[PDB]
Amino acid sequence: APDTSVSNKQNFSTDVIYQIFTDRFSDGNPANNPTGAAFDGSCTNLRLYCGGDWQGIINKINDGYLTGMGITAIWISQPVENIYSVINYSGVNNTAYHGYWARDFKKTNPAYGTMQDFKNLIDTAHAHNIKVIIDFAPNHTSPASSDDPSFAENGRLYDNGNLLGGYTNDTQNLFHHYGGTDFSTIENGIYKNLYDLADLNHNNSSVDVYLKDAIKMWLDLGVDGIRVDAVKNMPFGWQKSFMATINNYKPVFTFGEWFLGVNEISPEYHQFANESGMSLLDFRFAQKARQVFRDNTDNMYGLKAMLEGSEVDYAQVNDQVTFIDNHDMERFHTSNGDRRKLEQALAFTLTSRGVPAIYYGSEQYMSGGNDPDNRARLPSFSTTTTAYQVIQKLAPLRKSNPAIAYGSTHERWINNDVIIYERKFGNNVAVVAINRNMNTPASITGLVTSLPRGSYNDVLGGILNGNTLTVGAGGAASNFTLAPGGTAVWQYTTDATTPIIGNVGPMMAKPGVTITIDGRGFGSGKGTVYFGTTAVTGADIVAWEDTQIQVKIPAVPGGIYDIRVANAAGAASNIYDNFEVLTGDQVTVRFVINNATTALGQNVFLTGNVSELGNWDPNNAIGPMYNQVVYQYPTWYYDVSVPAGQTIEFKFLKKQGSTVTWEGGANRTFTTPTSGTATVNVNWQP
Amino acid sequence: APDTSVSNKQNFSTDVIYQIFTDRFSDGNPANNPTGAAFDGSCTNLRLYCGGDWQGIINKINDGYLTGMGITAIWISQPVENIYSVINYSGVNNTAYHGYWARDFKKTNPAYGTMQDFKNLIDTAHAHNIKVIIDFAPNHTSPASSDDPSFAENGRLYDNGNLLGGYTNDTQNLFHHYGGTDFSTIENGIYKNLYDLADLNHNNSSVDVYLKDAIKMWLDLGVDGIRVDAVKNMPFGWQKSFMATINNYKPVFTFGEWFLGVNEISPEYHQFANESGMSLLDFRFAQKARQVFRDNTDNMYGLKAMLEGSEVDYAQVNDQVTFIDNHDMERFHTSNGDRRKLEQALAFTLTSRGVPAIYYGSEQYMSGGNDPDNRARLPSFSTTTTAYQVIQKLAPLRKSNPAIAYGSTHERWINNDVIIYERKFGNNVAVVAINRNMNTPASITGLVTSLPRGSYNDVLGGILNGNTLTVGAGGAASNFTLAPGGTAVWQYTTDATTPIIGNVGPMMAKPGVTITIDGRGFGSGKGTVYFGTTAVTGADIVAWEDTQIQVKIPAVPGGIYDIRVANAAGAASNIYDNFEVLTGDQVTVRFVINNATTALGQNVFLTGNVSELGNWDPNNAIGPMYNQVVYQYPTWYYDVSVPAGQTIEFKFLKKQGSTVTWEGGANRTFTTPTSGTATVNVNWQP
Ligand SMILES: [Ca+2]
Ligand SMILES: [Ca+2]
Ligand SMILES: [Ca+2]
Ligand SMILES: [Ca+2]
Repeated sequence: APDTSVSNKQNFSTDVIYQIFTDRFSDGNPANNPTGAAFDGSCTNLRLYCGGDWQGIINKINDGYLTGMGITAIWISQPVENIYSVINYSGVNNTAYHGYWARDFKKTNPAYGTMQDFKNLIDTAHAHNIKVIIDFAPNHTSPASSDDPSFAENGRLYDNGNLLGGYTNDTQNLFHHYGGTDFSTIENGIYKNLYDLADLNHNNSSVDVYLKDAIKMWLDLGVDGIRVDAVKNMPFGWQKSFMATINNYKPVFTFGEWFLGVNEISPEYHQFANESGMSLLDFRFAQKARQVFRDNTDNMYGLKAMLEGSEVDYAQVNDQVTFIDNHDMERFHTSNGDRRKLEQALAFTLTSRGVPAIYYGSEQYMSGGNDPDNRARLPSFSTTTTAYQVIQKLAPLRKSNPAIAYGSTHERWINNDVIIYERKFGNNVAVVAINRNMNTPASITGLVTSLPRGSYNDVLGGILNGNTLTVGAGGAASNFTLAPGGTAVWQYTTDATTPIIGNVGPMMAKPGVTITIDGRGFGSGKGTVYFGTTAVTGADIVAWEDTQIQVKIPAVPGGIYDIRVANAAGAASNIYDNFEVLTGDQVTVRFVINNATTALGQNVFLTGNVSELGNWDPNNAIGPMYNQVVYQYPTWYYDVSVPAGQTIEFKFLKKQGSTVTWEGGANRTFTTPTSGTATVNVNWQP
Repeated sequence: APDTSVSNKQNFSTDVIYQIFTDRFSDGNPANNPTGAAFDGSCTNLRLYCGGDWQGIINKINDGYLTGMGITAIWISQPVENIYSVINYSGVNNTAYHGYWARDFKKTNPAYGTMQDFKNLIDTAHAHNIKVIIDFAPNHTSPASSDDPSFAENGRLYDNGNLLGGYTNDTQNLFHHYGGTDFSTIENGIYKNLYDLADLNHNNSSVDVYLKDAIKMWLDLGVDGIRVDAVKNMPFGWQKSFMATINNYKPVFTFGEWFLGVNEISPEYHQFANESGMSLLDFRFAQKARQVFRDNTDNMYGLKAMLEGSEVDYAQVNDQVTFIDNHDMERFHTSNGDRRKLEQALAFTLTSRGVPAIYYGSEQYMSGGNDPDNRARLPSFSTTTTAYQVIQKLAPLRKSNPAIAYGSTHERWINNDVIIYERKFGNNVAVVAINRNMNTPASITGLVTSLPRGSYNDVLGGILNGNTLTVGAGGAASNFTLAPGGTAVWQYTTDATTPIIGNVGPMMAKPGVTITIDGRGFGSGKGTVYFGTTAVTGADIVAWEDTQIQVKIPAVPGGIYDIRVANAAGAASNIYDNFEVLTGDQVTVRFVINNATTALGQNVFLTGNVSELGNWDPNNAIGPMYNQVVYQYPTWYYDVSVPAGQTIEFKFLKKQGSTVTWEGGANRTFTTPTSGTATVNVNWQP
């Protein structure tokens, strides 16, 4: 199938995502509305249910509101049954309208609809070439107090109607009982509770296989993507085994949320995007875009430095989901803010690298502060606002122009208030110019681009005061004045002759799984795919066409590989690196070591004989291990995804800067479980 | 040995070349000075001999003039015996002071010195870590008139004293007798005479073998590079077999001259640098730098465009020889012009990509218009000019900082008078900021860089009004003012842990010859070099160390290959592409096809069964063939380098853009000569 079909569940850079808070979009079925104190039909108390549901989304796909905008993916609230309690916090009544307070991960929330309504949503979205991403929040169930079992539903967890357990009298230890986080430490934020939400214990084997069984059910119902909540607050080792479960089963595009504040650049965040198996909501993009286009706290050089810097820091930049606001932020549009700011920031996001997500109601210029004020019911389904029109004009270009979908980003002209950049993939190019100064025109002189000679019409049709670009010989453009607030988009597409890989999905799986490689210039005839120097041809290539090949991962040793495609004539593509071949299916084992005394700046690490443990290399060793909440120093512990059903060999080590201290003695050995979890508890061998 | 060694004859990116017109530099021995009408000791007549010689260059290496400047390579006039005539040209006497009127390519020009003075120069140069490049002008011999055998020495050619022939009564056709070129076409400028110079006929086997034996004896005398003259005026097919002779014998850095005018970009120019086996004097760079830094006919956005554009148009941009003037241009410094322009431009060339060449006397602010005026005698050997100090401070950076010698180039801040660019290679960085406005300061706000946080002295020590850089978090620099005419250079070096390939020389050779791969992070233990998927290891790696590996080309099919290095631990480098492995030793064959009538822009091409002929791919066929000068349409002809001593199968084809019309019949066959040339004259087969 082409890279652009709705059947491509693995990669979304040709898509534009519309993020829907289901309750606040459209009430298509009033009979499923909550009653009593849980409901507010006027939606003036934004913490109660307003009545929006899956029938309401179906109605707006059908009548052309969503498809007229060029949206090709919908991202909806978590679909799982939530608690029914109306919780009064400080006088304010609160409900699970948002879908984050789960009680049964195997049933739907009846206010949004029945399992048949969910199937109908999948089927009419797909019939309209719209992909469906669901939230999934496996960190916790719902508000609970172990001291007061009468509060809310005591965080109880059910399994398709069957009670597994509650927070008070938790003898199975389905939950963590360490108190609440003060967010001081990543370890602290993982094993202690977020606010009052009952924290699931992923080291309990029943919780581990339940969550993994529940996600396969939703994959079986046909979802196309997963947004997982609170990625910074679950064990990274357990999340990599959860990603291995979905990738070795039915790989779909998965991304997480790790919040980043205004000038925060976090190494851990980048590491997570690069090694977890999932990508991330690009907060670095969103915060710098708001500084330059909304708040005016940085200028175009900051924007340039973020575009340039993030193409290198994210190993797979085309998998990051970009945005300019979402339910975790004040809406971009303010009351005293010029609407042209929002229209330019949406044109910047729609033509930039990654996977663009538009928060519902942006095209109707909704404003509002933080939660819950950024979640009002959307006020109009007007199809004639300028903002609706810029998305309608730009969002189809991600399917039609591979430079917008996959291309590199190159700044061609800049000053404090103007950036014009070029996106390029093979022979396909898009050029966009934006003047964020609403008062001053900009004189553009000396612009050169990769466009062939011609008179390019602005894809936005002058609605954001863009103009035609006249390109002469050698990509040189005739000089022009960019209007105050001006934004124009110019483009050119042709066939690629060379194989060029634009995106690969999934990026981590065991031998035998089918991977999807997307690009241009692969040719009609089946060629060769290289994982390192291993060539796979013939029957292992399950599908081959010009924009997409689907191929089975060969039986190579675990580790990370470069991928390269050679068309049938022997011409090879660019390298797409950092693919991780797993040793096999994964399980997460807690490693605990006692009496591992350390100096200031010295920490304990784990390494062993399988790629998942870094293949005996101290620079790739697992850790630093934790030592405050579940166990305390000199006991250190860590949850690690490791191959299932195998005897691994391993050793602990201490690292202080360049100095490695291996424990003495024979290598340790352990036979991992085939499913569930396990704990190894050992003592430092001098 | 390390990449920066004087023994690295293959790659010169770490070097600074000083271009010397031997006769206009230093007369170290007056006894070899020409007498009478041929000589002018005051050097006021710039067309006569002034006395400069090889002994004088030895004196300036020994008294510390050249070595104090930091120069590491010297490029001198053609060393070959020239004609002795004083030629008149409208009452203006002219001599061969410039070395361009060769008589015998196996002897020295005695005004420059003896074979023993030449060996002494090589040895004094190498003792003081200076490489020696010679001009080589194989296109012609000297001024000749076939009508008047008494003019000049009638272009006579000798072979080590034995007369081979002259231009009048050239019974063995040593020369072209087609009349003179009007430069209308590439073909016209190749086979007709340039001005009045007797044009050598490289299709003659005696001329062909003579020139290739002549170059090999200069390589045997120890020369480290070759600049070949009039590269646009000799057959590409003959020049490629010449390059293969050098590269399959004793590969040294060789580059040619193909003149480009202001704003002239020639695709045949780029094709030649990318496919001939030699690189080129970077006229594209030189012309744009003069427009920005001297003449003010473009600004910093044009410089940016040249810099970004040429990085993709030259397949190996690190092999191009950059400069701001030379013997074919008016001198950069203008009489009573601002010296700061010349010092700025020198600093720009010295820190940009490629191999920088400084024309002698630039550091003494020599001014002069076109030939002979751009070659007066150097007026001073002063070591304290600001221009001498700029070269002295910046030339060593190409040896010490690999970001200067091999790095990528990236604009970080720009407006029409200021550019600040970064060079980057691994974690080594250099950033240089140039304000070309001599009267206005510039406030640099928003400079983001890859420098580690810290303060950085200007390496020029403030001589061109530079300043200290304070880099804070994330490479963001504190606001500062760039003075009028301010140029500052700031750098950071650290050792590289992963292998990075910065340059490969030679780029075209048969199996079995040793190539030199230069870069950083290779490690001290042998690893692997891949030519495609063919891993070369062990005894085939002649030498390995962290900055340089020497390895023998494996016995792979002729074609072009990607090179990659994997160090002893398996971390692989970047790909260095476009390496050509030849099928074997090369001979030039002239292919002639008669009765090949074509349509509106339909042309005749050649392809066949060896890589040198495109391996039967019509998109890679040799041509369009020629049909004006040596043979006339519908007879077409071309001179093609092909593997020597083997049977080739070939066929002609016509291409109407995308339509290929092939000859009918069976494939043609020819067994190529082992040396010398051959001619295949055939008729079109339907
Ligand atoms: Ca409803
Ligand atoms: Ca948690
Ligand atoms: Ca002399
Ligand atoms: Ca010629």
